[PDB]
Amino acid sequence: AQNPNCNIMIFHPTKEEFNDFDKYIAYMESQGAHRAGLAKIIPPKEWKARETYDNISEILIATPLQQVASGRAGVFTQYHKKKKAMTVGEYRHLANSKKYQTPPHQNFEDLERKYWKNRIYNSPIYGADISGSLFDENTKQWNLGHLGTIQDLLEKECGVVIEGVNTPYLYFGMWKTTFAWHTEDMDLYSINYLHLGEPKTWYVVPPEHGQRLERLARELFPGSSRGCGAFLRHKVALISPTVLKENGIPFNRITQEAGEFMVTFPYGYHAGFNHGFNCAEAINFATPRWIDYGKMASQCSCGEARVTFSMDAFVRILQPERYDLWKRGQ
Ligand SMILES: [NH3+]NC(=O)CCCc1nn[nH]n1
Ligand SMILES: [Cl-]
Ligand code: NI
Ligand SMILES: [Zn+2]
Repeated sequence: AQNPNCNIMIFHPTKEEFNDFDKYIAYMESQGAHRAGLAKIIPPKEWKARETYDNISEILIATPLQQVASGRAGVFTQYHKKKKAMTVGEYRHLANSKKYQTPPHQNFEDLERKYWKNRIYNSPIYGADISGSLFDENTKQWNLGHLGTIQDLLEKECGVVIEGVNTPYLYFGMWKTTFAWHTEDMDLYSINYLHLGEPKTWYVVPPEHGQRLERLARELFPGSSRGCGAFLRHKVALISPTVLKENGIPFNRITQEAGEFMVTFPYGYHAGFNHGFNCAEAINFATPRWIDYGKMASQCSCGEARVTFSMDAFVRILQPERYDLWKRGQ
């Protein structure tokens, strides 16, 4: 059995290996990468996403979100407070201001320590889920806007055409910007490219151990749990590595730097934070191996988790017994 300890694996594909995306995902899985829930992919030296990032400042962040915490340093929720629009240039300036800039620090571990110690006492602002792409149209390899769609995967595996589209999203982050513990919608894969700026630290629970995290989460956020049987899909709960370790939860951590891809695997819970101003691009995707995860994915039907158009078809086809309840929640 490959990668039995579920370690995060790091890959260095050659330019030839970088041609066929699906083939490389399958290769990583042949090596046990999925057991971790997350893998890093360092592109070959010959590859670039686009020529420069000199011309990005006029992108609009129509609804920046201020992430306001409640709870305790290691066990907290965050709510997103809507802010007035601003451009990416304006946002970069804000991220670099004295109020929001990354403190002095010795290394990634010192900064991680500062994050967990102090995150709750600040409310960073971020740009999330902005439809768009920063890949040049002439980038043929690992262009997140040119992957096979999940609708086409489903049609190829199961035989039925469905409505829906699948496009990438941009994220503009700053110091302490946080992504809460979650799996993807319908336990899909995600791919994630860090275009520019400071790192993003990730935490991940092996898929085979995801229920352990769910059990702990229900214990640590009891009101939330009573509210919804799948409340982690609300994407608001944070649990620190110290707390996870105290509770015996299997996990791993890694830091992504500019120019690196991260793949999350079906049912791999993940969370993390940004070190400073950055821009990332992400999209969900599927493979044949996903289908059985999609059929078994939990769903939030309490109403809090988000209206999702492309999701409808996935629930309708893969989870017909749950469909009507899920839809009432939409
Ligand atoms: N699935 N990918 C993730 O959950 C991380 C997405 C990129 C991100 N960066 N800050 N919040 N989100
Ligand atoms: Cl700090
Ligand atoms: Ni995610
Ligand atoms: Zn819910």
